[PDB]
This record gives sequence, C-alpha cells and structure tokens, in this order.
Amino acid sequence: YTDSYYKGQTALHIAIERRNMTLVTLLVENGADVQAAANGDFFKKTKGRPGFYFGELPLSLAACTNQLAIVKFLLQNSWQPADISARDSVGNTVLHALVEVADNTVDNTKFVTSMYNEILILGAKLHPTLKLEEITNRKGLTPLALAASSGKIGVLAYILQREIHEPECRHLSRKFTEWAYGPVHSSLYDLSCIDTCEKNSVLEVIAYSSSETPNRHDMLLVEPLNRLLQDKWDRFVKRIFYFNFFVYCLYMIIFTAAAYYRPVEGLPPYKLKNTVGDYFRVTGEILSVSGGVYFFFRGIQYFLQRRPSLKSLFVDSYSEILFFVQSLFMLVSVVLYFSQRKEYVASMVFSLAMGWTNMLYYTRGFQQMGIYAVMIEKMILRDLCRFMFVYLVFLFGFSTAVVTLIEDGKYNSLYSTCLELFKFTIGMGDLEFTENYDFKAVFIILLLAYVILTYILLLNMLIALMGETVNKIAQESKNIWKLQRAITILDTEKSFLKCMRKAFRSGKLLQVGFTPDGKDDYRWCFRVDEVNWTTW
Amino acid sequence: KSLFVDSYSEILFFVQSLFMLVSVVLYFSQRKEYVASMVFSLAMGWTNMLYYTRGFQQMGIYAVMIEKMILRDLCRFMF
Amino acid sequence: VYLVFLFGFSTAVVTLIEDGKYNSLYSTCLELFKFTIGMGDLEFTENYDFKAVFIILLLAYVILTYILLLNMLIALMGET
Amino acid sequence: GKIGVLAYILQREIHEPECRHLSRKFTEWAYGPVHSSLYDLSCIDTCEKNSVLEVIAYSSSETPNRHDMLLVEPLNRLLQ
Ligand SMILES: C=C(C)[C@]12C[C@@H](C)[C@@]34O[C@](Cc5ccccc5)(O[C@@H]1[C@@H]3C=C(COC(=O)Cc1ccc(O)c(OC)c1)C[C@]1(O)C(=O)C(C)=C[C@@H]41)O2
Ligand SMILES: CCCCCCCCCCCCC(=O)O[C@@H](COC(=O)CCC)COP(=O)(O)O[C@H]1[C@H](O)[C@@H](O)[C@@H](O)[C@@H](O)[C@@H]1O
Repeated sequence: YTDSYYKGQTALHIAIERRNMTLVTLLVENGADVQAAANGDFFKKTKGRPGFYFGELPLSLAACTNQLAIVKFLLQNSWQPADISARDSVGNTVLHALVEVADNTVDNTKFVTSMYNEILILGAKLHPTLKLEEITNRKGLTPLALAASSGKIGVLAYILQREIHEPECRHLSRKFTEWAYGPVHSSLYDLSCIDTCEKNSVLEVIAYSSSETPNRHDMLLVEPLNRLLQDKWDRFVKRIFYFNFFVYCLYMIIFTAAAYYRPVEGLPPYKLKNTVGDYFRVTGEILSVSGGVYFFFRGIQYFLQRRPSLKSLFVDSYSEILFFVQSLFMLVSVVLYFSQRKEYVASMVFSLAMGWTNMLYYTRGFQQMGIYAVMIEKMILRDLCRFMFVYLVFLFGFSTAVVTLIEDGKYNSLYSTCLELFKFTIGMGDLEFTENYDFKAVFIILLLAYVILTYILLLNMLIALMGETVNKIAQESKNIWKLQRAITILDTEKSFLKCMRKAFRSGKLLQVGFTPDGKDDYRWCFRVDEVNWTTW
Repeated sequence: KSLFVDSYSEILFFVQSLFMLVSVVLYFSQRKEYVASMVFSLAMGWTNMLYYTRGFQQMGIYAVMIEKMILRDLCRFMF
Repeated sequence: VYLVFLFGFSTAVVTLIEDGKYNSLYSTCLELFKFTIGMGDLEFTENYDFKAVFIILLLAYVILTYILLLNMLIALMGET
Repeated sequence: GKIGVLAYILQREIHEPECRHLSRKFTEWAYGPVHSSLYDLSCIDTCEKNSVLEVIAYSSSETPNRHDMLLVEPLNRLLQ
C-alpha cells in the first residue's frame, strides 16, 4: 500500500494476519521482504483513531498474535531469515512490542510471557553474543524499563523471576538457586537495572510513575522489589529518615518559638534590642527563613525533574505541593516584613499552620499511621469536597432566606447570618438568635428545615459515606504505604549529601561463571532464602 | 400516583414557582406576607441547584444518594 | 493526628492574637479544643487585626478536625 | 421492562446467507484481536412514535427494570 493509512502493508503481513502458514511459507520462498515495515497510520497507537500497533514488522506481528510457528519460521527460514534485533520507527524490537500488547489479563499475559521466553531462547540459539534485553527504543527504554513504566505487572513479574532450566540458556535467567538443603534453599535475584543503572532503574521508573500507570501500587509487591526495599530501609534509610523527621521537628519548634514571641509594635522591620531574648528571636527567624528557602528550592527541583503535565502536577505528589505552599507563605511573609507591612503576620501564621500539618507527611513509613494519613488525603479530595459543595449550597440558600426575612436587626447581613447558621453544624446553633422579624413561624420553619437537611441528614450521611470509602480503600492504602517507602528510599539514596557508596547493596556474587564465552558473570545479586515442604 | 412517587424535581421547581407567584399576588395585594412567601421560594431555589448535579458523574450519584436517604432513612427516623 | 492539628492551629491563632485576654498557648489550645466537644465559641476574641485571617483559620480548623477527623475516626472504628 | 429480550435484540447477529439482513449488529472489519462492530440504531435514536430511549426514559415508573435497561451496550454508548 502507498496510502498513508495502510502504508507498508504487503502480502506477508496479510498472510500472517490470516494465520495461513502455507501462504507465509510461499511468500518468503518467493522473496518477500521479511523486514518490510508496515508504518501506516492504521498500524500506530493513535488513540484518536482506530488501529493496531504491533511494531510494524512481520516477526513482531507473529509474536503479538501467538503464532509461534511463524516466528520460528521467520527467524530460521532458508531464503531470508528475519533480523531478531530489528527496530521499528519508534525503535521498538519484538520484545518491546510484546511488552506493549500486555494488559495484565491471564490469557494475554500467559502467552505474552511464554512468547517472550521463547524469543529469548531462540535469540540465544542464533546470536549468543546478542543481548536483546539491553536494546532501547527511541525513549531509551529497555523491555524491562518499558514494562515497569507502563505498569505491565504480569510481564514484569515474569522477567524479575525468570529462571531457565536448560544448558546454554542458564545465562538468560535472573533468578538462580545457589545452594539447596532439603525444604530450604537460597535463591539469588540478579538486580541489574533494578537497584541502579544509567537512566531507567526499575525502582526509579515505578516510584516516579505519572500516577496513571495501572498497577503502580501493585508492582512493588513483586518479591525481589519488596525485599530489596525492606533491606534498603533497614540498613541505610531508616536511621536517616528518623533523623530527617527529628530535624524537621526541631525546625517547627524553632519556627513556633520565633513566631510566638514576635514584637507587637507597628511598622516592621523591628530594631534589634541588645538583650538575650531578642538575639534568640532573630536567630530563630533566620533559621525559619532558611528552612523556607530550602523547601522552596526543593519544590522547584521536584517540578523540573519530574515535569508533571499540569494534571499529574496536582493529582499526585500532594505532599510536595503542600510543602511548596508552606515555603511560598514563608517567602511572602519575608517580603511583606521587609516591605514595612504588618500583613506579613497574616502570611506567617498560615505557613506555621501548614508546617505543623505537614508533620503528617512523616507518618508514612509507619504501617499503621501512614494508612491513616493516606485515607485523610483521599477523603479530602473526594468526599469532603462533594460534601462541602452540597453543604455550602444549603447553607447559602437558607442564609439568604433568613437574612431576607430579618429586617433592621443586629444580624441583618449575609456574613452574620451565614456564621450563625454555621454554628448549627458545630453543635452551637442558638435557634432563637434574633426576634427582629415578622412571621416567627416562617423563621422557625426555615431553621428547622435547615437543621434537618444539614445537621441530621447530611452529616450522618457523610459519616456513612466515609465508612463506605474506608471499607474500599484499606488495601489500596496498604500498597500506597509501600509505595511511599520506595519513594523515600530512592530520594534518600539519590540525595545522600556525602558521596556514600555503602547504599549499593547485595554484594557482587558470581552467578554461573560460564557466559556464552569462557568469561564469568558477576551481577550484584540479592539473596533470598525460602522454605518449601513439597517437591522434595 | 406517578405524579408523586416519581419526578420530584418537576414538583420542586413547580412549587418554587408557585411560591413566587403567591408572593407576587400578596405583594400587589398590599400584604406584607409576600415576604413569607418569597423567602420560601428563595430557599427552595437554592436547594434546587442540586438538580444540576446530574451531568457530573461524581456529584450526580451524590445527589441521588441524598434523594434516597431522604425518602427512606430520614422519613423513618423523623417519624 | 488530632494533637498535631490542634497544636498547629493553636500556635497559629495565638501568634495572631496580641495583647488579649487569651494571648497564651494554654488558653488558646483549650479554646480550640472546645470545638471538638461541641462548645466552640467561634468568636471568642476580637483582640487582633485581620478578622479574615482569624476566621479563616478557625473555619479551616473546624472543617479539618470536627468534620473530617471525627467522622473518619468513626469510620475507622467501624472497620476495626 | 423485558430487559432480556431487548438485550438480545439490540445486539442480534445472524451468520448465514439470506439472513444477514435481519441482524442488527455487524462486524465491518476485524484485523487482529481488534474489530469494529456496527449497531443498527433503527428506532433507538428516533422513530415514528416509540423510540426505545423515549419509551424507557418516559416509562411510568412501574416498569420493573427501567433503571437497568440503559445498561444495554449500544444504548449506554449512544447516550454518552
Ligand atoms: C489541598 C490544598 C493544597 C490545601 C492546602 C492548604 C491551604 C490547606 O487548605 C486546603 C483547602 C482547605 C482548607 C480547609 C478545609 C478544606 C480544604 O486544603 C489543603 C490544605 C489542607 C490541609 C490538609 O492537611 C494535610 O494535608 C495533612 C497531610 C496529609 C498527607 C500528606 O501526604 C501531607 O503532606 C504534607 C500532608 C492542611 C492545610 O494545609 C493547613 O494546615 C492550612 C492552614 C490550610 C490547609 O488547600
Ligand atoms: C423548604 C425547602 C425544603 C427542601 C426539600 C428538598 C430537599 C432536596 C432538594 C434537592 C433537589 C433535588 C431534586 O430536585 O430532586 C431529587 C431529589 O428529590 C427529593 O429527594 C425530594 C424529596 C422530598 C431527585 O429528583 P428526580 O427528578 O431526579 O426524581 C427521580 C426521577 O427523575 C427518576 O426518573 C427516578 O424515578 C428516581 O427514582 C426519581 O427520584
């Protein structure tokens, strides 16, 4: 085809689609180009149009459709064998395509894992010196990195625990068994491109996901990742986390002390008196502003490094947004302070409040507290927002009714009546707060209707809905806790402030000692003991 | 019977308008009681804003659940 | 969690208040605590400037603690 | 309110010569696992008198499954 929609499609592609082994054999026999790239729009992702992306190549097409016989033929035909390492216009190989077509369903994932395995075996058999799994597409992603980024948990789970029991394919494995006693045996996970690598370490890809990856909560449950994160935590990060928490606590105490003893004279900035208390006060103020600047620049670092696309900028990393807002309030307070405006106080208190509230960020890393904080966040985003919309509609409607009814009274104003009706919500509503009206029956009927709708119905409904929510987000909260542990571990090991290399764990062990050549393979493996009472 | 077991929003908007018209009649009738009518319409008007929560997936469900809570649980409880 | 919130907003409010009857961490802490037991005054002082800031802080505290946290506690106990 | 019968009819597909024209669901193209089907929509969107959507929506509230019938695939996608 020459049209842009089916561009590049030929007889071989059609033969593969129809699953006709005979026609494929004849076409290859007749000199068909096994590398003919079908790169029309119909064979691209292109979400706004129909299509089917399969890597544009006949080998990739056979692999994606669970046609193993055609794959073996295309790789090992006499007339024109296919290039196993060929790449499409995106740079994707067959393995990248197999990652792409994954969707974590049992039937899809089963054959996707099996075909991926078979391709690896064949690639070893035809090209022992070729390392397919290191090839990157135009995005720099290996098949493992692509699977981790796209959330294809099934494929990732297969790869990370890949063990191949046959001669001359042992080196492809990533899970090894070093020694075995009876029910107990000690396995080794490879951890290359998991712990640390050039660009797309799997932990870094998962933790810094865009929050729209399907299974980002579940991917860290995979055995080697969870054990590695726990090891990093216990060995290196736990004490540092506690230290950071302690330092933040000291910072908040200092900020509180500095703000509490602010002077009450007008027109800042204030002349420093030659007395001990004021030297300590100004010192605390300087430390507070310093911390504000620190968190400000960390926030900018976050935004630039992650480049959230204006929706990921808010729906996730809620904590960094809040810390950044605290720093903004601190800096605006500084500007107003040196601007000779009293309004700096109005900024400072907000920062102070935010600071103490942001203490809850450090609840994560405790299994029980972090779930609590996670549920707070999710409730604020969903249920409190919906409730506040409805409640404010009722509040404003009945406030307007009551303030209209009242005439030439103390209240007689939208603010006062809104406040006085709000007092019903907190269990302080007077219910006789004024007599400056006519038609007392109308007044009392309005208040009773408001009370029944808001206090009795809506608040109790809110409690019921929050119960329904927690019943559904308990397990999601558990996985989110694990996710944050992963995130803090990565940030701690990447910042590290001291060029300390002990964070690199698991030790340089020898896996096989016999690569495709005579060399020996050292792969920094991570040891995991297991016990099993079957398969003696 | 279908007039009352279903189509509550039509009832509520119609009743609001009835309160408004009664307010007009009282207003030109030289009775201060028009205020008593007007405020009721005003209150109902704002609550009828919830009618428009349909067309939003998140809020529409919430409005439906409020409707069902009123019709079942609040009615039983208030009795 | 509640004590974190209470202390944070008490510190903010007592910072905002100046040369008033309350003007002290203990009294303001107690006064904000009164909201939890359904006795919060919500206009317990005028010894400040920036009425908008003070009332905003009190409303935010009320919503965060009284509305969200207590009902959330009920939900968590129900799960337990 | 006979949801089962309606659910059958609206996605009815007949695979034989001289009875294709009775079908209301068609498959235009099917490439790999992906295939583009077509729903007939005669007298669902608009009809002489009793369009299916009009009948369901303006039902008398005593129909059994009036809430559930819009879960039938072509209707839900059409309404969206
Ligand atoms: C979500 C946005 C960014 C938000 C930021 C500020 C302005 C905030 O007001 C809100 C608006 C608001 C205020 C009061 C009631 C409802 C909503 O809610 C939060 C935000 C509301 C919060 C919620 O408290 C928390 O987020 C604790 C927390 C939970 C999980 C986290 O990962 C976390 O990271 C630090 C912090 C506290 C305030 O920051 C706060 O203490 C002050 C004085 C106002 C609250 O805006
Ligand atoms: C003095 C002031 C008092 C205010 C009193 C009123 C408070 C609520 C006001 C909120 C307004 C919402 C609204 O306008 O109506 C809502 C809520 O109704 C009520 O709860 C009134 C309680 C009486 C649902 O109305 P809806 O039109 O969707 O009815 C549905 C049909 O359409 C649909 O086909 C189904 O058959 C479905 O079973 C039907 O329900």
